[PDB]
Amino acid sequence: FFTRNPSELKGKFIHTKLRKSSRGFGFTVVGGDEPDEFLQIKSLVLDGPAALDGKMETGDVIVSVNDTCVLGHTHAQVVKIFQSIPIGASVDLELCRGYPLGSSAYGSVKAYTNFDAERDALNIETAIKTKGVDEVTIVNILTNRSNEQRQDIAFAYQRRTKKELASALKSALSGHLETVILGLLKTPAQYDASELKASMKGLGTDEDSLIEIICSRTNQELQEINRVYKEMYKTDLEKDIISDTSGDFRKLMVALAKGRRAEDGSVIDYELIDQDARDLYDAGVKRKGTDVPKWISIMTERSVPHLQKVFDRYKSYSPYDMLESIRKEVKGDLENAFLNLVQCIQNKPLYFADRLYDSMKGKGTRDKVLIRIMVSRSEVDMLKIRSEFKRKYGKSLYYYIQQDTKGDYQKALLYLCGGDD
Ligand SMILES: [Ca+2]
Ligand SMILES: [Ca+2]
Ligand SMILES: [Ca+2]
Ligand SMILES: [Ca+2]
Ligand SMILES: [Ca+2]
Repeated sequence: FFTRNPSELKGKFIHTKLRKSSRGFGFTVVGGDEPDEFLQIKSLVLDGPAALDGKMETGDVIVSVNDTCVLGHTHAQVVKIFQSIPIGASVDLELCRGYPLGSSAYGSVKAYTNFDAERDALNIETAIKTKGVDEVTIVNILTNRSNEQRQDIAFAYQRRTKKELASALKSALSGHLETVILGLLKTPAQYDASELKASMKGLGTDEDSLIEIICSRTNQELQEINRVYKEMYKTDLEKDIISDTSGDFRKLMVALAKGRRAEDGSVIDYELIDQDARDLYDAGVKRKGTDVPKWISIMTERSVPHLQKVFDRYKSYSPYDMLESIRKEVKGDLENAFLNLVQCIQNKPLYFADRLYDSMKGKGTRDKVLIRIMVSRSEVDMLKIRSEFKRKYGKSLYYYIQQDTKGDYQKALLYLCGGDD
């Protein structure tokens, strides 16, 4: 939720006066790198003038600076206002508290307020070394902390025990719960990198997990995955994909994994929307056979908002929509990969909603899929996923998880879900 009107903000307003000392005002701001996004306080230098006043907290939307509304201004515009303020001069700040964090706007796992890593690290050490292992404590803490906070915990635990938190939990847990907790301990790039490497272990590759991660990850995410993957496994992600795929499926996976999709522009390119739609039709349903490289080219290179509009314009040319046309034109891992891709382009939270429903709908559970989605989307769009799930399937994601899983495993997943609908 965004609004550049102070008359449409719901939270509480806070007036504050700060003098810029030698180390700046003493706080870090975040947000504003988008068209419509707030500007919230990230961190406060506890020895700076910002933390001295005590009336500014993390998560406060900056409504105005020096009698000028900065709601809707970019990140570089309000940063130049505070830097032009010389040393010793005053700045006036109207803030607004009651909004989340922008980044984790639609996540289910939010940052824990009174965070104390040293207390968490001890409580987890006490849980580990309790006779019979206190799994409930380990689950209650780690699933109610942000991934950033779990990194501080693993650091504190290592300083205290001289042992890695991941190693200690590996030797204390087992089964599905172990997989959940160890996944939650990795950074998003680390977790995705490890999931990708696991999907390519052995001769037979898990094409379903490779497709899920490569198709759903963004340019920024894929950039970091590629960096961390070579860090961990001493090889480029691209080469491992080349080695474990072939044909057009390899072409599609290598192109997506580059994370070089065009970024969403400021102008809608209607002539190109229509030409790309026409090109997708001529290359498949219109003709005998399929021009797969043309599909791969358009669907990996255009920005997501662009491709959403070409798929609707594609309906003007083809009697089948893009999903139907994929099934009609192509088969196998290529078909699966295309289907997953344009699902992620049209509606990604719905795409995960269906993946979660598919993992639970039948006999047993596809735990590897369920766990990976609950872990990797808990701080991204879990709230949107839960909305699409409830709207389509009539009951909540929480309800299905509760039926399909049991034990501390279930409790961990339910925490990552974040509540009923
Ligand atoms: Ca136990
Ligand atoms: Ca073990
Ligand atoms: Ca393999
Ligand atoms: Ca055909
Ligand atoms: Ca089931």
